Amino acid sequence: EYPTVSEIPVGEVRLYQIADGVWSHIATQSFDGAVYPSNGLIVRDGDELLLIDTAWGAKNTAALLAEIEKQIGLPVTRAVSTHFHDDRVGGVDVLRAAGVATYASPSTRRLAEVEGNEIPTHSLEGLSSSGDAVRFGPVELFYPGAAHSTDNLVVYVPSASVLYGGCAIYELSRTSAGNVADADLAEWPTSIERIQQHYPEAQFVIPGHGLPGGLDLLKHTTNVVKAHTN
Ligand SMILES: [Cl-]
Ligand SMILES: [Cl-]
Ligand SMILES: [O-]
Ligand SMILES: [Zn+2]
Ligand SMILES: [Zn+2]
Ligand SMILES: [Zn+2]
Repeated sequence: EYPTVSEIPVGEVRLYQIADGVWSHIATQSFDGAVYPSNGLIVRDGDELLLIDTAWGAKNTAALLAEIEKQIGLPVTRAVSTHFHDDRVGGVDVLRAAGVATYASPSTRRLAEVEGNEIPTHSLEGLSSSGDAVRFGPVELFYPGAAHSTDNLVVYVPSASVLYGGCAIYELSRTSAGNVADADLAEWPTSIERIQQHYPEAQFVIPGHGLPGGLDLLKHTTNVVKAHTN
């Protein structure tokens, strides 16, 4: 059912409808010679769409907009990037050129600028302290603490019980950390426990890369992170 990394040529984007007015978007990218899938989110709000994260690069993000127009046909008016890496902000310039108001926390914008990644235009206030939550149209934005990155946000869709964990949450198929160059390994399990504590009702949990599942993805991620720590 859910699109897998093997089925998506690099440059194409698939959409997966989760609930009324909630989709994930799935793209693939080459990185260090391997191909990785990557997820983002689309949430309807009236006759407009909120986009969560780019599709990992300008070409993919243009394909994303075209797939949204083809399959949904409503305009993306705002976008949120959930941390500063290129699978989250790469494509922000494509969004901006299309008339999308792009958003990220000041921390994400700061880090993207330091790293040389695309910088979302608008700032999300009220998210700088672990445990902070703010409403953003049809979603809630939550800063759980440092994890995969110091700036990573999670997104919750209360109407659909969809928890988008982004890259702080691993799919079950991933049993090793991979790359954690920007991570806070010491804090990551605590940050996951904040997500659990804040969204225990979540039914559909979406990792930054790979297959969705339930809240068991949180304990799974902690297991992997602790094993890597050791
Ligand atoms: Cl704008
Ligand atoms: Cl605006
Ligand atoms: O990432
Ligand atoms: Zn990342
Ligand atoms: Zn604006
Ligand atoms: Zn990622």
